[PDB]
Amino acid sequence: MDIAIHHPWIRRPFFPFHSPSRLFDQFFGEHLLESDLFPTSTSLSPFYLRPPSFLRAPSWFDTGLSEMRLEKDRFSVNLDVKHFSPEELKVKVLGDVIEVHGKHEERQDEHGFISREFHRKYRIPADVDPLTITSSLSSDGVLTVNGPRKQVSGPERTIPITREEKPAVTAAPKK
Amino acid sequence: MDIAIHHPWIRRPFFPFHSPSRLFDQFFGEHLLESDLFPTSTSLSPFYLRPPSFLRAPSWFDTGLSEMRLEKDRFSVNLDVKHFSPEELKVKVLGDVIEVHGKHEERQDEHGFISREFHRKYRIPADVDPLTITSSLSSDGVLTVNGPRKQVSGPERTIPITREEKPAVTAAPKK
Amino acid sequence: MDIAIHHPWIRRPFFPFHSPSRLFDQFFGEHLLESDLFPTSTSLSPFYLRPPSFLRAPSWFDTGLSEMRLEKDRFSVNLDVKHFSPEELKVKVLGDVIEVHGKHEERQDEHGFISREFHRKYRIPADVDPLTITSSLSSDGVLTVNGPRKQVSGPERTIPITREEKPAVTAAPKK
Amino acid sequence: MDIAIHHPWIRRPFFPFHSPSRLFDQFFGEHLLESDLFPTSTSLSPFYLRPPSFLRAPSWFDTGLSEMRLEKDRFSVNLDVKHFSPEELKVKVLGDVIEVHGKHEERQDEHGFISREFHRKYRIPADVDPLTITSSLSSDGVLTVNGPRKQVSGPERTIPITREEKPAVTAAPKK
Amino acid sequence: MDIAIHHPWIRRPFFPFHSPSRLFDQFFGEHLLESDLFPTSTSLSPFYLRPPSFLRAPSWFDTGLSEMRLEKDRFSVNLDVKHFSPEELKVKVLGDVIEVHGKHEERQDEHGFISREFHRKYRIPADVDPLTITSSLSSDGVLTVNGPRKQVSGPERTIPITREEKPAVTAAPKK
Amino acid sequence: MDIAIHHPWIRRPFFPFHSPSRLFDQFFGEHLLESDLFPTSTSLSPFYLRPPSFLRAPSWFDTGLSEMRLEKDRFSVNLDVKHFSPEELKVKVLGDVIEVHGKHEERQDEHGFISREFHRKYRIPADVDPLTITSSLSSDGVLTVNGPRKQVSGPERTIPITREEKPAVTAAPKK
Repeated sequence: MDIAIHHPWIRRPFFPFHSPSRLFDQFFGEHLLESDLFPTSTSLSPFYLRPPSFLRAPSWFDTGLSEMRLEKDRFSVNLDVKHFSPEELKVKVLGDVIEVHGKHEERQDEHGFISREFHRKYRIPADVDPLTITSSLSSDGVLTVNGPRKQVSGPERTIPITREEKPAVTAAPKK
Repeated sequence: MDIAIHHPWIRRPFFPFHSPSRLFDQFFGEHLLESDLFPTSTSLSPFYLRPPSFLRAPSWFDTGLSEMRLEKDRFSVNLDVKHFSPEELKVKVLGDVIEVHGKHEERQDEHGFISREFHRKYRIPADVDPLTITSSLSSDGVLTVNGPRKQVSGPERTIPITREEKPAVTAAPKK
Repeated sequence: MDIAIHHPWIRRPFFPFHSPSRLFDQFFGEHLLESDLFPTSTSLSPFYLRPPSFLRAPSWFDTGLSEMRLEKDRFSVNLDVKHFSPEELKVKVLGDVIEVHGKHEERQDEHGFISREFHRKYRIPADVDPLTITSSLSSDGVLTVNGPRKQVSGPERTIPITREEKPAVTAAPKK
Repeated sequence: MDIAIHHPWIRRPFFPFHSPSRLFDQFFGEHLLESDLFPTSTSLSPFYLRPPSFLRAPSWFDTGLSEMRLEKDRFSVNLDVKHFSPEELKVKVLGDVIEVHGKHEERQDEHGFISREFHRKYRIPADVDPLTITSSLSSDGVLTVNGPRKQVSGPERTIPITREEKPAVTAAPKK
Repeated sequence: MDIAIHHPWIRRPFFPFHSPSRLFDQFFGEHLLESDLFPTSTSLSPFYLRPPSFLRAPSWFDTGLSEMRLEKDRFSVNLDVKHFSPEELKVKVLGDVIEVHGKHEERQDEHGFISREFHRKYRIPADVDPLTITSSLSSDGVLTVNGPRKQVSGPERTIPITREEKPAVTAAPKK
Repeated sequence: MDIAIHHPWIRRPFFPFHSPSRLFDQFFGEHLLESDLFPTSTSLSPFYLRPPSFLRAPSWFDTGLSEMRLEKDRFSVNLDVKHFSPEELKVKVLGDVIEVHGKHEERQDEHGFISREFHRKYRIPADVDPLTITSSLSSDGVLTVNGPRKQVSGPERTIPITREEKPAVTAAPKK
């Protein structure tokens, strides 16, 4: 459905040299372009590219915490229930949705119990994943989801595909 | 020049998925309405491998690595589904449980429909934290949950005061 | 009209080697890609390709019974009039149509003659040709049309173009 | 590497036919509705030569070879049309006759229409068999009938018991 | 708006040599096509092309009266007011329009003045420019606009962009 | 072969203007309705620099050369506009005056519209002749009028008998 590719992040790591295409050629072999080595920009072939430095060059700030890879944007979405302690907050992440449940009792009574509760949530299959986003909090009951952000809006639909291996699951805008 | 080559991967990006036209229409260019489709041809210019499910195709099981992967930032657990595409797959992480649901239509007939399901189900509170364990599928349906086995660390786990309570929160450590 | 190209049969004979593009380069010259030699897959130029082995490699089972060529599927269509001897069958082939006329007399009479006849036929401008299909029979009056099959549905319309020289007149599916 | 080149053909696939947009729209990709057109541009990627009328363009007369080409599997006869496109051309094989009909509109005016025709006509029963002689046009209108001058071999020829009658059927041999 | 490119004039100066692409390669460097040098026809990149001879080769008949450049058609439009001397003609050129004003008095009278006048004009934003067209006349009051003609119909609209530097402002047909 | 390269320009044709899809839709192919769009993509095959405003982008001020450039065929005068696109620009030459008008919408609000204008105006009859001085804008709004400061050469200048009156017409020479 959604027309979407990380075309700037694909172009970026080929260009930082005395040639913007030798960084394909030297990482697919070296200067044996009849035996297939491709001219890059608009004639490209596999991301074979296995010589590890290329997969690290565009963002060593993604750490290299696994392999291939070619890296990612980073962002956060806030599930800030502005009430209670974190003990009252429960969290669940699920494909296309992220949700939290703030579950407090304000007060007990001779008669029973005074519940006050919150259901904060986003449906955002381009931006939050049960995956490339991890999470955190603050003691106000504020739940944060955070990290190397989702960048996939694939025609299939269930796309949490990155085992800390960020491309090819970087293939979208922030949409 | 000095002479080197890799080539066996060059088959992949012609048919990485089934090569539908609506496939490369998602990854060719930019989302405007005059934008054309460039959607598959022995005349495209590349054939390119950069979309999500395509790098995860040579990964296949995505190493399939089910443990050890322990104590660190990058505890990992492999939720197998033996053969299913991503869309029949459906992951969920919820407090002390990680589960994968899979549901495919095997065969269709007359007024009869033949659903197969896979449901690999866990309960591992000491090991899984929905705030920091993160869930990645491969194109064959195999899902790995990865990340630190430690932010919150309580029973549900949900005692998540981690920003400001630190002694009791970490009295259950990387265990 | 009909969108139609033998893209699998075009790709097949470039790939059976230590490089999927050297089998263009070595057959268009050798390693002179500034002077022109093309990277193949999706940047291709003429099928000059005159070094004869390429035109034979995809199907030596088309014999090499003339030259250039690059070869073809094979199939049969059956004009099985299930009656008479072959003497009663006449056959005619004509561009977009193939037809037979079974022309028997069952019996003679004091008063005249008892004809029994059949008019079996197909209109199939993608599948039967006055050309790449030859023919045969069985003694039941069964007429068969057979061989390296038609694979052309061109926008012009009168396409029996292959003088035992199978491409470029392999440029369609079975449609 | 060792250094070799052919180049003079490279002009051809830019304008092999007249280069209409509806041309490369037939031969780029696959027949789906999301499939775009890729229909001609100084931005395609190849220009490619693989469609029927385009390989038959450098053949032109298609060698024009009118005989000898005798006795074998590959007797051949050249039905000339001196100058016509394929669609004004119209071949027919029928028992003991092979014919080509050509019909073009030379010029059009007021309420007047100026047709030219070519009607190269034969009757050669010993030589032509519609069961095994097979008829191939070149882009200039020249049609060669080729193949074995022998399966049936009778007068009309149509005594076609060839599968099971063999002595009398071949008592008229390759003659 | 107007689909329009000088694709023949772009192709012409690459082809007059022992290669249709060495005339990009040798003018963008020489044989370093893993380091970028583009195969031309349908994979092209910048018109960097600064080695001056390429910008002169397609039309030394545009003189080389400034630089880059790659040259242009030539034509004339006639503002033939068929009356007076040139003293009676005034001229004005303005983006999308060219106009003249013939401004005569035929006769004076005891009572006043007998004016006879002409307002001749074209609205032709593809063909006449306040620029690449200069002008001339004949003594019949005939005003001519003439020279290396306008060839731009850009989506912006105010396109007199050529300071005797003819491309890229040759990018249209005569429309 | 001998080894040479230029590359820093290769960024340009990806985003020469803003890279709208309606942009390369004007400059890819041919104006037929079956012609598709080839309108901008990391798949296009080139990215090409050949349209008007794109070669005038590295020219920027278009040298900005305001004089000397004198007496010859190629007197030149630079009508600056400090920053405006071509369409807010609007040139006019009229007898003894050359002028540029520029008019942009700076900012829009509520029911308020904030126009800026640049009006660089001349009167230079001895120097400008609308019959032979010719007016070229750069993409930043800078307009150079160029050409011979001499065909007509009178006061208005308009004494334009130049084809047949020559002594008095040139008694005001290249001055």
